[PDB]
Amino acid sequence: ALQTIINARLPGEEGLWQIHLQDGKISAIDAQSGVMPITENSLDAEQGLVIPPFVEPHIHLDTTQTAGQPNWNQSGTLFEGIERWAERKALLTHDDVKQRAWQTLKWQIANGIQHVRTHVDVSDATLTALKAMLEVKQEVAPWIDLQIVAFPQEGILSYPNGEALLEEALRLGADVVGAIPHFEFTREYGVESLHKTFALAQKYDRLIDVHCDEIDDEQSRFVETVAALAHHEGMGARVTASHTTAMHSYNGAYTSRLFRLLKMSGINFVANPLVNIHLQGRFDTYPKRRGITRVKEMLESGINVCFGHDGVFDPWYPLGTANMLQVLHMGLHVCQLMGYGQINDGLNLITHHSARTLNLQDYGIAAGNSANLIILPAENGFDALRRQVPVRYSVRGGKVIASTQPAQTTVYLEQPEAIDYKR
Amino acid sequence: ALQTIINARLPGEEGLWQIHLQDGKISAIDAQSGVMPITENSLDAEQGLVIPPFVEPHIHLDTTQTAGQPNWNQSGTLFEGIERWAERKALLTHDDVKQRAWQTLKWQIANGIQHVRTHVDVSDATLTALKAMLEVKQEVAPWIDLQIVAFPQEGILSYPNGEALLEEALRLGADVVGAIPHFEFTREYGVESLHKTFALAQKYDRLIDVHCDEIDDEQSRFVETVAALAHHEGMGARVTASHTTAMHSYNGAYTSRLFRLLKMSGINFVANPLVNIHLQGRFDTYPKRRGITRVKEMLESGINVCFGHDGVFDPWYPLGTANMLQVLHMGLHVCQLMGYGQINDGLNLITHHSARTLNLQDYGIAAGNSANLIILPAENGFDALRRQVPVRYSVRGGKVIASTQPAQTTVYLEQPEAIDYKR
Ligand SMILES: [Fe+3]
Ligand SMILES: [Fe+3]
Ligand SMILES: [Mg+2]
Ligand SMILES: [Mg+2]
Repeated sequence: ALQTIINARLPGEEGLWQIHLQDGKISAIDAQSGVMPITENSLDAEQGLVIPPFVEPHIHLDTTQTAGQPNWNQSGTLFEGIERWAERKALLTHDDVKQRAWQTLKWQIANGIQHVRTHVDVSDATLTALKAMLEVKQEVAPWIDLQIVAFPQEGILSYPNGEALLEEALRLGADVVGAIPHFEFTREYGVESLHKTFALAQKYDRLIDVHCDEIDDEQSRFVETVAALAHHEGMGARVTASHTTAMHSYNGAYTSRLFRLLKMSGINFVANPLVNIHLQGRFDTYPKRRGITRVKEMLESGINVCFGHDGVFDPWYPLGTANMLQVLHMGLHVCQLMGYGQINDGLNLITHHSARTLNLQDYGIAAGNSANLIILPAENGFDALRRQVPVRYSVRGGKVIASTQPAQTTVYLEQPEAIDYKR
Repeated sequence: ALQTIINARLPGEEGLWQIHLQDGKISAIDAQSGVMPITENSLDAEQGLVIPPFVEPHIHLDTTQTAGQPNWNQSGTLFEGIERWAERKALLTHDDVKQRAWQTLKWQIANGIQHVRTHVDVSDATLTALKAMLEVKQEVAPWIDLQIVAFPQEGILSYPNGEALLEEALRLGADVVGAIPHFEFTREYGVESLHKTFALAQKYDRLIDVHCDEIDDEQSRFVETVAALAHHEGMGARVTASHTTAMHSYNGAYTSRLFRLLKMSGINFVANPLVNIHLQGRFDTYPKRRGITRVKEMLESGINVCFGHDGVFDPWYPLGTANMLQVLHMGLHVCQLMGYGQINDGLNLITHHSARTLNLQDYGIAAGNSANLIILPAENGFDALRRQVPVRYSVRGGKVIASTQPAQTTVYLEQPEAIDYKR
């Protein structure tokens, strides 16, 4: 079994490092003064970057892989997506959900993602997708720690037996309580739904992840209730507000007042760049707003924010290969986090910040932690992002669970020349 | 002792007037048909303007005189002001509060101000500034009638034991119950805080003065709850909404609907021109809004509105000499109350309207009232405002408590010439 990871670069650290492994855990981390020779039981990072696993804090594995079945969304609109999904009703079965979820999960494993939080629609009396996902969670456990959010897609108070179904999902094992206040019939139902969500989270000792203010409505401010209730219960770490795209449209004065509460509350924020740029701003003509939450300001204020892919190859987001560096690339551009350091530190948005969002207790390259880490064939975060590098090796429990042999490009000039896109 | 004030001009009245004094009160007011000779026991207004004392309806004596201690606010922003104030923590003691409050109070006495309403931060378990201010109130009583507002700066529901501390402040003697709904974590806490504020005011029979909607947020409408609760309890006269700067950003239709309630409720409004122009509009780039409440429209509608200085020589407002004519000057310009009559009637904003805001029962040049009055070396309100004249004499209880010998300016042309800035 692997005993050491050598010649590793670490974000924010100078030089090369050696990571000693023992019994599936990291036993020690020592600096090197030069390049170490490879040997049996040693995985050579070859001066590449070693980081804890990529994390997917927000994805919908119950709808993934269905784009084009039976028809494609030609307009690319949310409205048509709903219609196209409805046309696939007959195919939505236990086995179908498991098959599609597993397909995307395999892409995630290949992409060095070892932690995934999937929302699952529980506005379904049969709870078909949930029962399927609970089995998938057990099956994929050796490679990915999957969290399931009981997501009341049609509302808690605005859907028949919505609250009862949400609680049933928790009784069946869902890890996180979801909500969607801006989709409830009224602002009052929205606020009330959050009180019910928090009550359930405290009753069952579960995390919370709200689809919060995902709308270009400057009056959608459910985020303040999410943060206030978290602060009141002293449970910020266990709470997440997903999307908050409405924040992109708030006036600056309210946002400034709100930020004090956001920081004090300690709650987490998830932005989903690929989907947000696609679905937001659809009611604008020109100019058209970007519609992503205030990521840059959150980072400047020390508020934990991270990036999710949200949808993969489905009616609402037709693209994706479940690649976090791709999600990061889009987020850095749309959020204008384009300074060298901002780009280089970008990896935090798809690693450490996301681990905090999932309230992970065993994450990071540190002595005592499980030997879960990935190797990127790049010098630093900037380089990894610029070249959209694959994951050379993914290690879990001290064992390699995925590897990618990089593409080899050659140009035939007066003589053949290898091209690696580095200067 | 003084028996008469002669050769006095009165706002809105033609000619000269004689004000007879007896036992510290105004015994009678008679018109003169010409200039009266001076004599023993007569204070000659010298055809200057005589008015009841200037009033300071909104100031923070607990933070006054601290600008630059230990460091100056270089950016001039609210944010830096908070940081600079926090750096002076070690100096905030009982004696320190009394010393600074007294320094500004002396400037106010010199400026003909005999009525002052100071807010005092009660979001402090030790209530240090409040205990100090209660002593100052007793000490300054011979010269100024000081009202103390128990101001829960950090919120009532959003601060630990906020409500208990607010009530404790009232039990200790605070004259007015304060609140700050737009600073509470949520809109719901904001509305609830007002119900609690009104309940306390009725329980202890105290006045109310809310820091209301002091934010450039078109959705901050706590003023409608303040007015509605006042109307419901039939206590408009005892209620004041300070700032309401958000009203500067409301759409006209809502404002028109709101105004009906504001008038019916009978509540008072305080605008703080010097601070509002400085702190509002800070989240705008260009164009930049003025951010003062709808003073002109309130006056046109018969809604009582007046001006306060708010801050004097502190981290949030670095300037000031506690001069009400200076506050008025700024307000007339920013509110565009620049017509001759609007400027001339401006004195009402710093005298009678402010007296109503403080619910004063002994104010005005009228027989039976205490002999509290000031003399301005000017022909009328317009002249006093244009030339920013000092208070020649301040009389309280029929005794002179302050006097200013005017500056003397001379230009040396072919011959020396006295300049008084009059045409
Ligand atoms: Fe989602
Ligand atoms: Fe104030
Ligand atoms: Mg979605
Ligand atoms: Mg203030």
